[PDB]
Amino acid sequence: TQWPAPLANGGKSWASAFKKAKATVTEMTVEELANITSGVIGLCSGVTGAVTRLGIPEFCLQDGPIGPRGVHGSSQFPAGLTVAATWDRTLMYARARGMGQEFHDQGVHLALAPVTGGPLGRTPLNGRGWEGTFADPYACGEASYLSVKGLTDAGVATVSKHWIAYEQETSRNLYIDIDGVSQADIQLPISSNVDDLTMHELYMWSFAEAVRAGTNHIMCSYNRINNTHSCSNAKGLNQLLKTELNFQGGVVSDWGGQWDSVPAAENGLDVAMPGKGFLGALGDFWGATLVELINNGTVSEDLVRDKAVRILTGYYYLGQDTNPPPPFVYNTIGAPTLNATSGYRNVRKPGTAELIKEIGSASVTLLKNTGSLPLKHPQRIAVLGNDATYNVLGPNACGLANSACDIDNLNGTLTTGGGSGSALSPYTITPLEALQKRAIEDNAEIAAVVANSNTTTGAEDAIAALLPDADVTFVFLNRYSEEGADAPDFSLGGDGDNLMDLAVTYSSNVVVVIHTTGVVDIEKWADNPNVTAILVAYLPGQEAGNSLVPVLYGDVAPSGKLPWTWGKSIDDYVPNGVVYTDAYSPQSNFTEGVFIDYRWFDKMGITPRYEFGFGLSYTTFTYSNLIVDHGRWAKDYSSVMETAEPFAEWDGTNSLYDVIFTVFATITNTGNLTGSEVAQLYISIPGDNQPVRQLRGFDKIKDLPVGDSAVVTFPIRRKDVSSWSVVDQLWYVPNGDFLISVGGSSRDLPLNTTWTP
Amino acid sequence: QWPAPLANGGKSWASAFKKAKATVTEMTVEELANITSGVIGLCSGVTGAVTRLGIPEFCLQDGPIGPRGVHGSSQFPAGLTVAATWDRTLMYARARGMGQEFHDQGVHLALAPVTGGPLGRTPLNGRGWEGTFADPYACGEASYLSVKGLTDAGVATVSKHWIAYEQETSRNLYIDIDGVSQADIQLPISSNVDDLTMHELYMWSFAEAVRAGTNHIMCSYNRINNTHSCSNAKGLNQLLKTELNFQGGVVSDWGGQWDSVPAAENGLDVAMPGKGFLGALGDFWGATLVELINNGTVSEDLVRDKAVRILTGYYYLGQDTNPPPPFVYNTIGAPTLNATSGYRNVRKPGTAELIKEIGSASVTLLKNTGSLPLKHPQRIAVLGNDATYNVLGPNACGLANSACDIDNLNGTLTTGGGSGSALSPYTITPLEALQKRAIEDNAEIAAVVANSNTTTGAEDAIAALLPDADVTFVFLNRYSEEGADAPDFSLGGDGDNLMDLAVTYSSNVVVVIHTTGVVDIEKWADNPNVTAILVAYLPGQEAGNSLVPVLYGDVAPSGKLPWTWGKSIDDYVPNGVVYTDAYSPQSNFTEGVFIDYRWFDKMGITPRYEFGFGLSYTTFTYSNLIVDHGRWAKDYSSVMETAEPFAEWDGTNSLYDVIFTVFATITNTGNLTGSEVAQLYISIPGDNQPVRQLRGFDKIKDLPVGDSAVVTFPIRRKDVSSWSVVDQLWYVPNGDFLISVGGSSRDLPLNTTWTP
Ligand SMILES: CC(=O)O[C@@]12CO[C@@H]1C[C@H](O)[C@@]1(C)C(=O)[C@H](O)C3=C(C)[C@@H](OC(=O)[C@H](O)[C@@H](NC(=O)c4ccccc4)c4ccccc4)C[C@@](O)([C@@H](OC(=O)c4ccccc4)[C@H]21)C3(C)C
Ligand SMILES: CC(=O)O[C@@]12CO[C@@H]1C[C@H](O)[C@@]1(C)C(=O)[C@H](O)C3=C(C)[C@@H](OC(=O)[C@H](O)[C@@H](NC(=O)c4ccccc4)c4ccccc4)C[C@@](O)([C@@H](OC(=O)c4ccccc4)[C@H]21)C3(C)C
Ligand SMILES: *[C@@H]1O[C@H](CO)[C@@H](O[C@@H]2O[C@H](CO)[C@@H](O)[C@H](O)[C@H]2NC(C)=O)[C@H](O)[C@H]1NC(C)=O
Ligand SMILES: *[C@@H]1O[C@H](CO)[C@@H](O[C@@H]2O[C@H](CO)[C@@H](O)[C@H](O)[C@H]2NC(C)=O)[C@H](O)[C@H]1NC(C)=O
Ligand SMILES: *[C@@H]1O[C@H](CO)[C@@H](O[C@@H]2O[C@H](CO)[C@@H](O)[C@H](O)[C@H]2NC(C)=O)[C@H](O)[C@H]1NC(C)=O
Ligand SMILES: *[C@@H]1O[C@H](CO)[C@@H](O[C@@H]2O[C@H](CO)[C@@H](O)[C@H](O)[C@H]2NC(C)=O)[C@H](O)[C@H]1NC(C)=O
Ligand SMILES: *[C@@H]1O[C@H](CO)[C@@H](O[C@@H]2O[C@H](CO)[C@@H](O)[C@H](O)[C@H]2NC(C)=O)[C@H](O)[C@H]1NC(C)=O
Ligand SMILES: CC(=O)N[C@H]1[C@H](O[C@@H]2[C@H](O)[C@@H](O)O[C@H](CO)[C@H]2O)O[C@H](CO)[C@@H](O)[C@@H]1O
Ligand SMILES: CC(=O)N[C@@H]1[C@@H](O)[C@H](O)[C@@H](CO)O[C@H]1O
Ligand SMILES: *[C@@H]1O[C@H](CO)[C@@H](O)[C@H](O)[C@H]1NC(C)=O
Ligand SMILES: *[C@@H]1O[C@H](CO)[C@@H](O)[C@H](O)[C@H]1NC(C)=O
Ligand SMILES: *[C@@H]1O[C@H](CO)[C@@H](O)[C@H](O)[C@H]1NC(C)=O
Ligand SMILES: O=C[C@H](O)[C@@H](O)[C@H](O)CO
Ligand SMILES: O=C[C@H](O)[C@@H](O)[C@H](O)CO
Repeated sequence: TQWPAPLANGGKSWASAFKKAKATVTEMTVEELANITSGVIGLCSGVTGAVTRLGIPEFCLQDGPIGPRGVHGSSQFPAGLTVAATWDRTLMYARARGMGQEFHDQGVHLALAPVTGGPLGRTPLNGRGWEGTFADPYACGEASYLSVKGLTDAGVATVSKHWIAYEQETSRNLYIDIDGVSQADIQLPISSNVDDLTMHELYMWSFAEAVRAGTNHIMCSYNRINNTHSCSNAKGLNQLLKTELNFQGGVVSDWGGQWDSVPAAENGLDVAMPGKGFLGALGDFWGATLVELINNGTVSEDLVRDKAVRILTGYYYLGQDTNPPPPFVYNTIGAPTLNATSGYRNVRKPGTAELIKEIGSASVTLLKNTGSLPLKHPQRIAVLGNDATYNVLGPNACGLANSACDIDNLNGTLTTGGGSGSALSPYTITPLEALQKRAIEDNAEIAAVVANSNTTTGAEDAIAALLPDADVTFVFLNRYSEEGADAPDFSLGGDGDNLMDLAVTYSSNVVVVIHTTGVVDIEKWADNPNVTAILVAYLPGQEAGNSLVPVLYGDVAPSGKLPWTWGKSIDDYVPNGVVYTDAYSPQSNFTEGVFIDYRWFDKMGITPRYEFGFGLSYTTFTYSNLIVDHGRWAKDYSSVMETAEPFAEWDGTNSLYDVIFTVFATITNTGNLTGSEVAQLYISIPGDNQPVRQLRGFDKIKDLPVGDSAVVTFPIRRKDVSSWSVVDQLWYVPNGDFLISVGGSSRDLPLNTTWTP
Repeated sequence: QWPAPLANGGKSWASAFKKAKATVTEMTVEELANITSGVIGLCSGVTGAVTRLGIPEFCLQDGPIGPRGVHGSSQFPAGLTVAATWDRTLMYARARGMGQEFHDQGVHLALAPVTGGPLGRTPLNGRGWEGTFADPYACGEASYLSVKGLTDAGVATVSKHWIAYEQETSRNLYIDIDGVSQADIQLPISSNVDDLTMHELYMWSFAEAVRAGTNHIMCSYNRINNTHSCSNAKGLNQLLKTELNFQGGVVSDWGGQWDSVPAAENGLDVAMPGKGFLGALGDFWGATLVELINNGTVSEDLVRDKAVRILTGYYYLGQDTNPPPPFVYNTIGAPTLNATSGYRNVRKPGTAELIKEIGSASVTLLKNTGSLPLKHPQRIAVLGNDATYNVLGPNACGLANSACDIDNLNGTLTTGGGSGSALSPYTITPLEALQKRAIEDNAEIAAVVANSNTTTGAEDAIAALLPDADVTFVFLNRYSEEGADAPDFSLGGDGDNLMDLAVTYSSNVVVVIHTTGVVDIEKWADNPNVTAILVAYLPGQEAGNSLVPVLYGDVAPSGKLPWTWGKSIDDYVPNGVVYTDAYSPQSNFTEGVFIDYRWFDKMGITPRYEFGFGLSYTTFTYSNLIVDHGRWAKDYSSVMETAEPFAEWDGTNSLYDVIFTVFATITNTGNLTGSEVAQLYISIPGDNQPVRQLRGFDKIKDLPVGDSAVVTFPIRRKDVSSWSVVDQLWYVPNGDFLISVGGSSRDLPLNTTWTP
């Protein structure tokens, strides 16, 4: 190609491990090479073939980004989306470390996690956006770094996903050939057509952080880029990833991401998954085929040895040889695809439940409050919505990927979304249970209508008879979405529209709580004065109720803020966010460039209902004394691995990630109660066609009492004030005035100053 | 798009600006239009008086070798000739001498020097000889010192010609005479120049002229991106008056103004020659400007700023407290001006000696197989009309040295043709000086100075004379002039046939060339009968006496070439001279910064003689290259400052600060004493950069055999900078800079690396 494959060298932290992988790979025969480099049958989502002669075992690759999927004896962690709404780096890390402990203890070698910027968030309808974090390169980047580090700090290799520009589910069109029908014969995958500036500034940003953390592996995506399959795109894999980001680890296909044998082998793919698993229905392009291609001379053997060095580097780095993971005991594929019995192991540790609850309490985001919260001691409480209670069939009734219950089933509290990113629950702590516990301590009465208000005989009349005398009425709403489809619009799931219409008819103190994978349409009720409060709780995992109720009653003040923009209409967002076509070669031209989510809204002067980084507290905060400390710089010492990203200011002993200055401000608690506050920093980088403002810092001040002040600090790296030059092929700091802005949301920025290089 | 910045006097003109501003505040509108446009008089241009306020007419006078068209002066060597000395002391002394003569003849404003237009995009440019080096850095230095020399005498300078004025062909000055108008035939050549080329190449020497304190700048005849230079708002209001912070006046060239209002809004200050020369060269201001101001289409405050700029120089040079004496010569000529001339002799003791010293220091030895220096030859032959006088007299060719007949034997080429020539009180011919020396040695000497192709018996004379000569000198010339480019490199007159004859009948031919530029000597340069070749450029009045001491070894040659001598015209920058009859003729400067040696170095072309080449009667060894990063210093001594933006500007900083110095050692490693010009080149890193760029020179005088001397090259911030088109400032790029020191642009035995 224009774009050859560089040999791994282990880079910074993996040098000893690389040396060991190389010795090992040097001893391997050609058939052994093809064994490790492709999937085999087993209990985990994927499993690499052993090298039995050299004592290298099968590796278990296991979903997913909330913790091991399809296993018992584990915990159901909150989604990436939930942890992002915390804006709390300490929780991002702790979440990942805790997940990591469960992956390791269940016997997993390679976790298929985290989601580090694919999907990032170009459409708010993406059915899997929830697995990610923030709709913003900088914040996604930070969360990715910590998610990768928490996982690797436990025993577990990571597979950061999905590289790259994987921004819609519709027409993702994975390769499958089952019962005589092949995707190849119907429609090729969505092609993301992305300019060079958009790729560096937007989509590669989080991956760069994931490498720096360093992820052991990267999963390539289902989409094509510029009409070439991501999994065999030489520019993407060989040049952008293995050269500019200097990635020393392995590229793993997504399951059905590999569409051909030879292009994938020359153009950057290291591991073909799932290979013989899943009946070979997702393609099985390597294995014996790859042996035959090497021996008949059409694929370089040395190219394939490199693939193996990259897979083994992880094994040796994480010490899986000298401290092997225990046996993986659960059948996670499911019968009749795999007929194999499951054992049982319990890996739930003390502390985990309390961590999941803490993330919940730290993320719930308060969007409207007219004075009804915090609750005092209300004596008569009504509760509406099947979201307040259990799945009528059991918390795990929807099966191994939380997606198999009937279209009209009452799924109960939405604690995670559908797909390969879900996990099972040992229990669900329901909002109704936790409210009732509180009602009981206050000698109060509480009643819930949890039926489908449209279809259950008597439900509407039960609601009308219950609500008028309630002191407060909680309505729980939800909006399930899942991998493999995008949401068609912002409509609430189930009967939620109906429930809202009945609620505001019969009560003047409606508190609304939404469990959701993404933005929903609340335009019909949001300005109704009967709705005194609105909170979004995202996807809380198993501790749904006990994390929400302390916030409602004021034991702690809400402190979560939105990790994406909540527009009034789907029409306000980036146009053509989801392309639907029956064309053989479907096309998505990313013509918006870097302008996604809030940058789109700010550029077009569109006012969202709730902006990026919005969230209320039970107190108020005053910002003061913006300082730009030009003397507070520091060499980037601490990364696990280094990129080779070029940049104008390079010399011998220099980095794109050096801190070039630090900025400070002060916040004062100006209300009547203690609260935490998420401070945000935005920079306006000069140049043509630049976003109005780009997030470049956040800092969460915890439990700031009434009248007290605290200083927030924002280290600014060289990259943070840089632009990608498409003409030179490098990062540079533009000349001009940069506006530095600090405050409580993307549109609530009382403090501003100018910085010039 | 580009508003006109008001003058403020800047650095050294503050007190003069204040006086200027005051006088102009009192002027009526008619007085404003009087001072800002040309009137009739004895000098090349004359501003109108403002007689109520006691401001006299100012005399603007040609040209860059001294006051043109006067008697009683000396003929100085041309720009080209002083450039070949590579000697800053002589660059300054020459200017200071010209200045003294300018002042003493009555000139307020000298139409001098030439400071980077023409710079040298074509080696055929008919007026390239008026300038100095085909190189921005060296032209820069020469420009600075020439301005300084002229201003230190009583004279205001008009540095010229701004800008990108790189061919005479289709220069197409404005003229309307006997009913035919240039405007109806052809617009001027349009120099289309990209932004980096303009900053890195063409503006360089003008920036130096600004810093030196030039009082004014003359806009050129060409257009730039299809807009006339004298009404180019990007050129005059932005590039010159903003980025270069120029506080003085912009004077039109004579016929350079094509309109009334665009010129007044876009940065012109002085319309010349106005009523002069029969108003034939347009007369767009004057009473027309008065009318434009009165009816409100031209702002009066705008015009007051023109007038301020003109008067600042008057007051700065103290021309009110010490006025020049009256100008007494008719330099325009009858019938255009019928006015009698008086007489003044301004030639001072020491000027003839200075003119001789520049010739001796500039003559450049290109080849020597062992015939030079002469010892005491007994039988000397001399060929060529270049060896003696113009058969009609040194000044027969008139006020611009350009009116003799195409076939006239003009004798020794001491200056070129045009507005930058000057009259001579005498010519010391090469033949007279050779004879004087022959007579000391008791020798015989005979000269064949007729036209060897056209005069009965010349060929047979040459054939009978040369076989018995111990040495044959052949004197060659190539005349060129303003208003035309040379069609090719061929020698003037009978020169080719002279050379064919000389090498047929003699095996010791020493060739001396007097020339405005590169010539074609391919047919003879490698003939072993030609034992030496020297180029003496345009030596002014002391042609013979400057040359003969060098030939006989009283002093070794020390001159080196100020431009590249390629083997063929095809080896230079393509499209150097565009020839078309198109109404809007175009010259696309696609070569960018790559002119003269930069072109040759980038295309892998070997010249016959490289830029900065010249032999000595001895040899030099270079050693011990030192880059002293500790030897830095603040820019303190400029007369005026620019406002050129640069990335490293803080409060109290300059683009002209010395950031480091380089040193090297030279050893005279031959058998005779000699002077050496050491040169420094720097390879600035980046995209499409020249291989090498001159960034210094230092001439060591008369180094004795076996002796060593240290050569010193201060390096300014601008000297290692690149212009960023994206950011619109100068920056020092990152990467490795190669620093090379040596005797020519292709003989660089020392090199080292500097990274910042
Ligand atoms: C297509 C697909 O994604 O399959 C995989 C198996 O590896 C893929 C990765 C994926 O993350 C995984 C494990 C999941 O976890 C998904 O959540 C997941 C899916 C999205 C789902 O896939 C779909 O709904 C497909 O659109 C659907 N596709 C089609 O029917 C189809 C067939 C031919 C041409 C074009 C399309 C399908 C349904 C059932 C079996 C295979 C394919 C299958 C699948 O059973 C799950 O699929 C299987 O368990 C399975 C696949 C093939 C053979 C036997 C079992 C699914 C679940 C768990 C429901
Ligand atoms: C055209 C031109 O450059 O004229 C000037 C006068 O100011 C100009 C500046 C220039 O430096 C100056 C003084 C010179 O010194 C030049 O060396 C110089 C010239 C270049 C020369 O001009 C030319 O040869 C022109 O190409 C020539 N041009 C044309 O004939 C012509 C006519 C109509 C349309 C287009 C072109 C010309 C000859 C004679 C008189 C006017 C113009 C005129 C001129 O006589 C000299 O011109 C005059 O003395 C003069 C001009 C106009 C009317 C009367 C006298 C010349 C000399 C001294 C010979
Ligand atoms: C290629 O991979 C397969 C599957 O991992 C290896 O076969 C397994 O070998 C292990 C020992 O490491 C046995 O306990 C399993 O029974 C085998 N599984 C099956 C399905 O046969 C196989 O040995 C590997 N081949 C090579 C050449 O190393
Ligand atoms: C309950 O969960 C089930 C899945 O476990 C949801 O049913 C899927 O809904 C999507 C819409 O997002 C459809 O595209 C699928 O066809 C449904 N799956 C099946 C197997 O039918 C269901 O919508 C959820 N219930 C509610 C009220 O939202
Ligand atoms: C405009 O300028 C002209 C020409 O310089 C001035 O006329 C001359 O005035 C001087 C004194 O400054 C006299 O000695 C000359 O006799 C005049 N010459 C001619 C040709 O008339 C004129 O005075 C100026 N106009 C103004 C308003 O100052
Ligand atoms: C002549 O035209 C060129 C070509 O447009 C001009 O160069 C541009 O200058 C501006 C600054 O004024 C830059 O932002 C552009 O990038 C330049 N383009 C190139 C290709 O160099 C130049 O300024 C014009 N010169 C004049 C005197 O008008
Ligand atoms: C002697 O000088 C005269 C000028 O005074 C030269 O004649 C001019 O030559 C150019 C070509 O270089 C012609 O375009 C002009 O038309 C000529 N001028 C006149 C007035 O006829 C002449 O060429 C010189 N003699 C030699 C031998 O070079
Ligand atoms: C620093 C430099 O040399 N830049 C280029 C310049 O072209 C400019 C520049 O890229 C920028 O401001 O955008 C304008 C408008 O598109 C563009 O013209 O000039 C030369 C042309 O001689 C480019 O090739 C340079 O690379
Ligand atoms: C200042 C100037 O002369 N010209 C432009 C200007 O439009 C732009 O704002 C600036 C950025 O600093 O750079 C140049 O591209
Ligand atoms: C608010 O609720 C009351 C019943 O409590 C009802 O009478 C009224 O119509 C409701 N208002 C709106 C705007 O829905
Ligand atoms: C100069 O005198 C001549 C007569 O020899 C005449 O033709 C011409 O017009 C006069 N010139 C001027 C400018 O008056
Ligand atoms: C050199 O000169 C001699 C006369 O001395 C002549 O015979 C010979 O042909 C000439 N050689 C060349 C190469 O012109
Ligand atoms: O894209 C889906 C998931 O991210 C991936 O982990 C595999 O498909 C295995 O289920
Ligand atoms: O361009 C020619 C000369 O440089 C200039 O000084 C004037 O034209 C006056 O003769």
